[PDB]
Amino acid sequence: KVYDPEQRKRMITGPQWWARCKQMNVLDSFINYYDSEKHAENAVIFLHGNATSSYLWRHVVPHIEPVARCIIPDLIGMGKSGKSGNGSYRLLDHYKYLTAWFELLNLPKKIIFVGHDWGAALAFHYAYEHQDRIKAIVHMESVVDVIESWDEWPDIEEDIALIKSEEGEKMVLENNFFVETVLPSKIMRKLEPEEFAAYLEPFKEKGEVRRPTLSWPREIPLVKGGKPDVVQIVRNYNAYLRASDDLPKLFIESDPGFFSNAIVEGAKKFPNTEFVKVKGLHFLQEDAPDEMGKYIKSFVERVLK
Repeated sequence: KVYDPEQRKRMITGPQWWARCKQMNVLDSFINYYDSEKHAENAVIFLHGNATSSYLWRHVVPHIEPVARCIIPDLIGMGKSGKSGNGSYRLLDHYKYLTAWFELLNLPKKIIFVGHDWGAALAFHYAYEHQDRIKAIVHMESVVDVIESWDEWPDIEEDIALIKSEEGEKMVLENNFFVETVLPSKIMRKLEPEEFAAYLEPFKEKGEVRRPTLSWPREIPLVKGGKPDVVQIVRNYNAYLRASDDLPKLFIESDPGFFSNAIVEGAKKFPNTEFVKVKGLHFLQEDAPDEMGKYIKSFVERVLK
């Protein structure tokens, strides 16, 4: 892992990105977000997932802004957003706040979603419960289905067992496992110090402020061992999507990826999926942002014509 030579030239630091955001109160808290505003007959909502924030998409978004309004939130208790009122950050806690925030955005009827990780989960579940509000869905390293077996997955079974135990609190709240260990480990390049600090910033202090990054993984839809409600949520939106022939989709494969191999075949069962591949591990936006924006822009444009 080395620095890209020309990366400092173009680096957007967290504060430079925070300066380009705005806030909006949502129920009893608030949501920090980026919004390109223009071309609002359409909207593309970019959803980060665990460990990260809207900052993740900062070099991806410029490619698509020309063709459509882009909107990128910091998920509740992440990035520079407000905390959850009850201090709980499960998927449906996240859905609650996000759905409430959409109401305030002046979105079109048909929305374009772009999701990564649990951002994809959130996307897929909004789709399921608003099947008349979706124009297209792009996903990557996503929670496509429940899990029956670890076979095609990277060796994280024991990491997951541990996270589900009382050990997870030590990993994440004391030791910040997802920012300090998983994050840099799952980018091919090395992040600029300023870039890594903008990911740390939210979760710089020890303890409970780090909760969101521990809660997400505990949602994991394992048939044997998972929370049965999230297992139902996923299973439900998985069947919907399997049947969703007239819903144009895009899958961005990550190569070698982190669990792109695990989920690709699940992705294949969603009809109307265009398949592209880029270089990366789990957090591909930091290894192929432009290849990524290009593929996305192309897709969005084909889906508006």
